Amino acid sequence: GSTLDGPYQPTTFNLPIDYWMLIAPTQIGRVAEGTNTTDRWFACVLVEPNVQNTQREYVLDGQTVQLQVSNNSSTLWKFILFIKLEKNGAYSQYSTLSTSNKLCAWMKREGRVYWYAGTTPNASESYYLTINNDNSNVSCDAEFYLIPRSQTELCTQYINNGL
Ligand SMILES: CC(=O)N[C@H]1[C@@H](O[C@H]2[C@@H](O)[C@@H](CO)O[C@H](O)[C@@H]2O[C@@H]2O[C@@H](C)[C@@H](O)[C@@H](O)[C@@H]2O)O[C@H](CO)[C@H](O)[C@@H]1O
Repeated sequence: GSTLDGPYQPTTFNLPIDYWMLIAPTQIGRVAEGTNTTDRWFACVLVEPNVQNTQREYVLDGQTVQLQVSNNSSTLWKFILFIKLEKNGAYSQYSTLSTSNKLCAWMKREGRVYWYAGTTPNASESYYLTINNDNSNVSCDAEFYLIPRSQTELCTQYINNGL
């Protein structure tokens, strides 16, 4: 089988730059979040297949918020990437990953957070947000793995085909 660095237990830590954090939730709902503490608070949530347009509650940056979500796929899971731009602001939707594999991944590099988006088996690191803070903490509700940038091809393989 594939050999990855992990699984690590859910935690909050200063994710080092140039590593994919491949997150592997077992449950729907909040999966992970992070912030530069100044102008980006980002979060991903997992939605099961066959979910009509609805409002669900998530606890993001410690606060209970209602967010509009949907997943019209009969078979694919969906990660949704939400971001708020100021401490007291509301989250907007920026990207999604529709997947048969239930894995998502992000990396801190070049002052950005890169994120795998699209639909498996053709998801790719096509989305990013700007954080300009290499010491931005991430918190995770799921087990996760770390993959060096030199193995981006493997991260892409895992996102799209599973471990
Ligand atoms: C939420 C956030 O932090 N956005 C950054 C980010 O914005 C980029 C980025 O999301 C890429 C990902 O593929 O898509 C765009 O390029 C986006 O830029 C924004 O949209 C485009 C079309 C332009 O109008 C651009 O001016 C705009 O910023 O990176 C940029 C810098 O490259 C900003 O830092 C955003 O705030």
